[PDB]
Amino acid sequence: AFYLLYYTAKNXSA
Amino acid sequence: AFYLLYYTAKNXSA
Repeated sequence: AFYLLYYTAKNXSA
Repeated sequence: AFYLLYYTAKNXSA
């Protein structure tokens, strides 16, 4: 699985 | 700071 976490303002396990 | 982090096998701020 692809795990993605991000923080841009805004905070995103397939 | 902003950031993105990811994990798949691969493992990636301002």
